Amino acid sequence: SGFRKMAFPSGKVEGCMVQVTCGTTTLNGLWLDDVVYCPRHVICTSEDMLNPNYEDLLIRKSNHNFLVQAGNVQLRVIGHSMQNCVLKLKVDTANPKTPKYKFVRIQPGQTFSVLACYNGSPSGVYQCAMRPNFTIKGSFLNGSCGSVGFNIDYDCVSFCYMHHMELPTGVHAGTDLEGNFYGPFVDRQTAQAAGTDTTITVNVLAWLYAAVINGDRWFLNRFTTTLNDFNLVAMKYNYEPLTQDHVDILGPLSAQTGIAVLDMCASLKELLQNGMNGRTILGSALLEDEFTPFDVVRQCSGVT
Amino acid sequence: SGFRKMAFPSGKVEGCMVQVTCGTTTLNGLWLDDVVYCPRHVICTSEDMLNPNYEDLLIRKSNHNFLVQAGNVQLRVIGHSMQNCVLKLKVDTANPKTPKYKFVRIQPGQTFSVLACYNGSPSGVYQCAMRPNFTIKGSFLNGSCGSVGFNIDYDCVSFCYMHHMELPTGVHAGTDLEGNFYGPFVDRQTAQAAGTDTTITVNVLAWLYAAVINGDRWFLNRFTTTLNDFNLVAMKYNYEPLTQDHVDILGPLSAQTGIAVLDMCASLKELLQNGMNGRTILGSALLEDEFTPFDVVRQCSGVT
Ligand SMILES: CN(Cc1ccc(Cl)c(Cl)c1)c1ccc(S(N)(=O)=O)cn1
Ligand SMILES: CN(Cc1ccc(Cl)c(Cl)c1)c1ccc(S(N)(=O)=O)cn1
Repeated sequence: SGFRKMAFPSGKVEGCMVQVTCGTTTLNGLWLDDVVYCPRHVICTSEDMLNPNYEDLLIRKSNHNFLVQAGNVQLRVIGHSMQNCVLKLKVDTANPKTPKYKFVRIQPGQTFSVLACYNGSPSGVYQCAMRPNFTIKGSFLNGSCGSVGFNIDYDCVSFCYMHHMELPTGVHAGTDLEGNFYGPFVDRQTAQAAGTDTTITVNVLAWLYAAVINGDRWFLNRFTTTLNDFNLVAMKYNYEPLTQDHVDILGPLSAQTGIAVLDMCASLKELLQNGMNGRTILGSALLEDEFTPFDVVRQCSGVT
Repeated sequence: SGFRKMAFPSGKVEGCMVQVTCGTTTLNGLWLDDVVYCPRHVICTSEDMLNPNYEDLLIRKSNHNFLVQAGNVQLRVIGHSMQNCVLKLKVDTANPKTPKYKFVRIQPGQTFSVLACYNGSPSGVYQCAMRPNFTIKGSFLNGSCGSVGFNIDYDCVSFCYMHHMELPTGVHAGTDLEGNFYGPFVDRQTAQAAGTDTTITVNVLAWLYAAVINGDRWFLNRFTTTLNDFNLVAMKYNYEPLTQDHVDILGPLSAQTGIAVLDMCASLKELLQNGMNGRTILGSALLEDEFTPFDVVRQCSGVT
């Protein structure tokens, strides 16, 4: 028992992290097979980042201008291409540590692990969620660009995020591994305000189920509600609307705890309306929304 | 910027995790060089765990009774010995993935990463603290015993914890890699109540410094205090007494933010007395105590 914000074991991804330098910009790349994926802004200088013309900047760059270092061994770059906001550097050596992998684009409210890296070297691993406004709340210093987000299903790493920037507001934006930004963000040093950071209702409900399953029961009440009634309260509190699809996804946890999803919604409704009154749930004084229903089942069932 | 509860990258430790089976008990072992370390309770059956005589139980066990599996390959056990509460299984093969490593016994308030494992296979990684009552608040299901806690300094893994049990109260107890329990706990299914789970003051202060450094400034006040005055309030709130050693340890963060340690203590004092008033610090509604001053500097400086 006990419930922790758990990341995937990072080893399979550690074995893919390299350093990419172009001129005076160093950041991280992802080495899978004979391709290194990195943010295209690696080609950008100081004055370039205000309104960079990536096509024009890239013309001035040859394969030999991209310095790719794996540990303390240099990889030979035999090709480069820009796909959306990422560069693909073809190297002459397949990464011998390439895991089974996929590139997935995740939906807002889905969670993933980040392996924060500097100079192609891992600093730490943490779990976060794609926010409903398509930001993530990360831990990224200068040099962390090209750090990746991922999920693992047994031995298959699904890469879903590559870090590109911290926005003016101290929140983070990046791309899938096809180089498409999540949300409306662009790889340019400009005004980029995020939308409302709404709470991922279905995740809160999952986490309340985790709380029940690990003994924190105090917030269970005598009430029920309907989706429509609950959603009136969700709206008021900047919670994502709950859909029948979310109810279906919570079916497993509903079954286990024998608590109907709508009864848990009524518990969440009272918590929203009444607050915690100085009490805690799974060591938190706020309602946690970076566990998916799948995460709660995975952690409660001990999948490896 | 941004501040996350970050674990060490787990790869170096993933490469050390094996499965140990004795009779009908399966749990995890740590394979370093030609030794596998695992909880001694691996030899215990259903009725054994109420008051096991480990010396007597171990007499009935031979090397061939300890089944050690690394991935899906069996290791040959050429010796076994009990050291305190761990078994050391000598195998005929050095772990080719053995990292540089040390065994350290940590002090309460020190943090470490856990790699939660089942059947010698990694499920997830998370950061926790040795509590002042020598428990940890983990995420451990049946089969997770022998999962380890560790810190990394560059390429050296310092192993500090091996999981042995969840106590009646839903909190966790284990040993250093010499097999000595943290705190008064024993590897026996008996009444084992934990002491007061006090808050790690020096860690809270570190985390308030992290908050300032990443822009959450609202709790900074016009006041100062003394260690003695602060400690009167700490006592009242089940916070660990703050010592001059803790002040010295916070010197780096004091310097950076230009906020004196005693001024930050006065901020913490008001937060204790007044509460958060529904506000948050680094996305938390309670004062976080599982970051050490060293952790805050490491994360804020991007050590790999
Ligand atoms: C935190 N960070 C790096 C940084 C900033 C200031 C200093 Cl003093 C240092 Cl050492 C490093 C950035 C960099 C660009 C942007 S942006 N896209 O809004 O211009 C935001 N954040
Ligand atoms: C949570 N856990 C395993 C468990 C418990 C009950 C069930 Cl239903 C299942 Cl599936 C698994 C244990 C096991 C022993 C103890 S102790 N040392 O206090 O007796 C505490 N917790």
